[PDB]
Amino acid sequence: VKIDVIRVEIPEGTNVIIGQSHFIKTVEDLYETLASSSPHLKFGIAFCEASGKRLIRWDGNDEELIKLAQQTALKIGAGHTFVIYIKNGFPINVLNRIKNVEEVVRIFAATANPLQVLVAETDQGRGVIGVVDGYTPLGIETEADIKERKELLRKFGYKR
Amino acid sequence: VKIDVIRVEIPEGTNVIIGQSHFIKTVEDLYETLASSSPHLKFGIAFCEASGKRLIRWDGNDEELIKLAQQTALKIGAGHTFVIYIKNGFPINVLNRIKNVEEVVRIFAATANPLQVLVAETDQGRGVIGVVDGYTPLGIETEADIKERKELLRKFGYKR
Amino acid sequence: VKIDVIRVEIPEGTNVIIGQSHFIKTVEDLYETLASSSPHLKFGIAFCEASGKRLIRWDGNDEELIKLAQQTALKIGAGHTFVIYIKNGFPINVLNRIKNVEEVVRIFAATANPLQVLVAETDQGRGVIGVVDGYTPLGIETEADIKERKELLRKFGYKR
Repeated sequence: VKIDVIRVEIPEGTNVIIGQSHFIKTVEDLYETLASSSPHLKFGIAFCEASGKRLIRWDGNDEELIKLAQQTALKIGAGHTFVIYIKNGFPINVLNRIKNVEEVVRIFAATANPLQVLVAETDQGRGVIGVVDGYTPLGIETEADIKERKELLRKFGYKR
Repeated sequence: VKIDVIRVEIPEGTNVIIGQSHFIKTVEDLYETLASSSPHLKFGIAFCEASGKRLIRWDGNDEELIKLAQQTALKIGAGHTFVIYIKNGFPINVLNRIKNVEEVVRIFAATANPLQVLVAETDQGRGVIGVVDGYTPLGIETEADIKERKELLRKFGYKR
Repeated sequence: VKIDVIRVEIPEGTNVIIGQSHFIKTVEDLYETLASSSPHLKFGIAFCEASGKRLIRWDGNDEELIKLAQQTALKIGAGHTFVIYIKNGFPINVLNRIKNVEEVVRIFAATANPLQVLVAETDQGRGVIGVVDGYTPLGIETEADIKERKELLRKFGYKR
């Protein structure tokens, strides 16, 4: 089987979340859970209908993010894949909501780092076999590094 | 590393859910959560014990669905893989219950579309690297399309 | 694309849990949920920071398990991969907690069986495409086998 490496565009200030789902109700459910997560979250959603007209189904409240979602979904081109781009918010704000959508099967990635999606192609179609999120590890953090990452979260206001 | 493309049989009227789990308790836990999801759901469960006797463990309340699960589990042949076939009900009815089963590690697919499971084989055994769920996208839906899918969900009573 | 077969070391009496996450807060959150899951659970955590200094971030309450986690994370070498080793406890005790951590994207495996992590190589770095958990199935269990596994769970005390 052939394996393609797909580069996912991630404009500055955005985060992308890519996963797998089923049933066209995926779109409205994702739209709804994201809209009720915060009044200021900006998002775009794309879902690959795997049968029938096989159309990229979409929705959201930000056209720029919607178009980015449609593009990435097309590049991947794997049936039942869904893509979400968000701005003015972070993946941790909505990751659990997404995992909890009844249509959602799994999530492949949630990141803002350079991202590649690995796609296998067969005689039937395309399927996601994984992703390359960011770079490989260079070393083990020290006590000084630990102190620094702890101060970071406290500075951002995530932890006390 | 060799890669095999496994064809999953999905008879008309049924849906298949394939994932990964651990521990023998997987079977009874899956049986229990499906049984208490509805008094009319019909289901069959297969689990690939990956050590000891390495036997396909199974249960369910429908003989034919059990056989389908057994067959598909054998064809994938990857340790700790679980397969569920359901009828007279849909994946969205039980997908969240399955995600919440303490043994379940992840889910690979939930669909009724033609499905292929991608299996990598090594010196040790077999592992699932992904699936080809349905077909590739043929375009982007229009406003007209959007209006129709909305009516679709309302006609079937999923949304108002 | 090149696929590496990475052997994961699993000391006796321990279980390894490998997944994918995002954001440094992953370490603090995993540590916390494991710490508040049981007063006797022993654990080690490693997270592959995929940007900046690209350091293996870690924490835990058992130096041995921590080192194992760091080593395994390095061996896999895929950005944003997290590795957890637990002792004096079982995966079913904490698998749901891990799935519910807002940073966690997905889980690749939770087991004590011989484990191989399949890693895809690209010009950007490494990514996990799957795992080989244990061995392939040898056959289908019988009615007698079903009675035995049911009795086994009663003996352990998981079911009545």
